[PDB]
Amino acid sequence: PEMVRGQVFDVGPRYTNLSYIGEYGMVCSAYDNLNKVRVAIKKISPFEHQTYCQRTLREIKILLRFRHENIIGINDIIRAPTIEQMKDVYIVQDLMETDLYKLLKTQHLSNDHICYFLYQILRGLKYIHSANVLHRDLKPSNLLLNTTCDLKICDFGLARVADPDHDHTGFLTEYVATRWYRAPEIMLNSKGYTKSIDIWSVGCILAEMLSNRPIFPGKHYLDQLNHILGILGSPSQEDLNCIINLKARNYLLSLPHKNKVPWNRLFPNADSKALDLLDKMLTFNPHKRIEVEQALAHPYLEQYYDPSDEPIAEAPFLPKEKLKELIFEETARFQP
Ligand SMILES: N=[N+]=NC[C@H]1O[C@@H](n2c(SCC(=O)O)nc3c(N)ncnc32)[C@H](O)[C@@H]1O
Repeated sequence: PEMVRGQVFDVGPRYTNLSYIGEYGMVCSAYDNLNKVRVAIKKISPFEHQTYCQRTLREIKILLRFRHENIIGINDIIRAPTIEQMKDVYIVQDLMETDLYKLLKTQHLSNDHICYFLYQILRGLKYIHSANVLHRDLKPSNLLLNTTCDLKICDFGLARVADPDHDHTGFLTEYVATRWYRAPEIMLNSKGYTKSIDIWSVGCILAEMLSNRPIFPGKHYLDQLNHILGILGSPSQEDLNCIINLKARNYLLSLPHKNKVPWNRLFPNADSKALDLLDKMLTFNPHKRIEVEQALAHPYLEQYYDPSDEPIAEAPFLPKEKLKELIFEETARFQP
């Protein structure tokens, strides 16, 4: 068995000549002796913590059912032949050169690249929502790119089925997804069970593609909202009246009036069409926030918009021991 930086990689014999990439998991590249190409392989060791088992089952179940050019596929899954012997799971994927988080650390994107990246994000997200699934953790590091700038959404560990009938909750309720990309209703009255929470994160991603800096880099839970309101300004009477929870409404009413900051003042080099779509994704009221199919038809994406080339899903959509059993069952098709 080949090893890489301490831990081992029981991926032989089909996958050889491993190389570290990054890091209860770990990712390396490997040579696929069957297909004669180098691939990506991530090792997952989740079975002692149930929250890890949850993320693993969600990711595997969803990605095995999804097939889309802008969503990372699972080509293979390696694991022990029995439940007792299964400690680790290996997910094999197409090899990508980088991700958008790493690329934004050092590279200035041209408007052509920004436009092409955004189109691909929304084309993939269109498929996800057509399956009645919410990603719930979209961010630059979950967008993979290869050497010809093909983009694929990855990491579905927090994804769930949309449930807008049960989205309402109290003020300041606990949340899991990545802070800088959370919509304002998360901190006020929403469990994040509707499609609008993904669109907000994509808006945050567009803004970050425009300046190589996160637009709302909150340092803690409620600080996230202060950042969002410092740029969007105070919510209108109509948006406030849609918030019936008294604690959340009275918090917003307790704030001093704040003016909206113009997008063209924040991003003076940006294309005006990109800023118009930005505004519609980063809308405060989630019922007014643009949807993914509307975003694809925005003039900014006119060079690429082709609804017959933007396919949708055919088939839309517990303790540690059952989850490990279900992961074993879900991966049996690649045995062996
Ligand atoms: N895990 N982790 N972090 C370590 C590193 O993995 C990198 N990476 C992932 S990570 C997918 C996921 O997050 O599920 N997939 C791939 C892939 N197909 N090809 C190349 N690189 C990948 C990601 O760029 C980060 O640098």
